[PDB]
Amino acid sequence: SDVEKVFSGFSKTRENLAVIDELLLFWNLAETDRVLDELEEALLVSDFGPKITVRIVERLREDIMSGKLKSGSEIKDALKESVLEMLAKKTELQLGFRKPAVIMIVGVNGGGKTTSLGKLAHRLKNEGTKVLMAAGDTFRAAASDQLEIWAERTGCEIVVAEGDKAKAATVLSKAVKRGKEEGYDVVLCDTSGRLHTNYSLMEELIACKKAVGKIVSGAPNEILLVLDGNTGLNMLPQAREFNEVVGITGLILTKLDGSARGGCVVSVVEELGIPVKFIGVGEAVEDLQPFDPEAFVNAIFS
Ligand SMILES: [Mg+2]
Repeated sequence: SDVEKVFSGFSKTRENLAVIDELLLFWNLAETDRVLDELEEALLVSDFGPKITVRIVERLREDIMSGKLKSGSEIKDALKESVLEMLAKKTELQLGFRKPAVIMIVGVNGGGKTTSLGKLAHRLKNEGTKVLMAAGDTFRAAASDQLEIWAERTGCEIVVAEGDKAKAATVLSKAVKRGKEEGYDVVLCDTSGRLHTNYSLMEELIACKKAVGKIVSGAPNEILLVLDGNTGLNMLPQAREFNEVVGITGLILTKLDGSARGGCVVSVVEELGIPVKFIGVGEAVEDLQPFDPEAFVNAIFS
């Protein structure tokens, strides 16, 4: 079920990568170079970036020439293993034991940042976690309102901004101070949503993590970057930017339901070394799924 969510999320990627099975029917030692040329094309087509594609393909070539892989089916399994190792190389939320844990959620418009926060709150509440929401998306009035609805839905308290021109850092500080005083397990912090990254946005995010750190030592525990999965490889420059400016601990890739760009998941993880912790594969609250690298590899290749 949970597992079969992901099978649908990447159904189109799986259909497209299936051409690899057909190609491998015609593999033999002599045909290795031509077969690998075609495998390379298929990976690129599904948004495996140039860097990982060459890495995967050349490792297969080596292992074929060395005699480690002696059949099409062995080659296909080595392909799956090579991808799994690029992925899994922790995807769970690392909240520790000190209370409160602090989670910031960041990302640009269209990525489902505020919505994912709501769905995460719903998930945490399910496991019996005491959650305070903090509406630090001060740029988007509609986000703050949406979050209040989410707070009502999930049964969380929410700290909201006073006014249309509140400082996010101020709202977050107030939230974490309160979470600490009132014995909350987790403070879930939203942050400002913009059309695209810019100097103001990053300055703002830096100010935010600095303020929460002032109140609780080590905060935030997690800074999760939410990305529209449909942007494929075009997400990498942006994730790279968030990471070197702010310091991201986990990715959430959304809107993935039905995608043909499954390769980008592997590409973004291996390039930046940040784990994908959740994937959004639907509009339902329970369509925010923790990421399972093995099931993903099976979903796109099998
Ligand atoms: Mg700094």
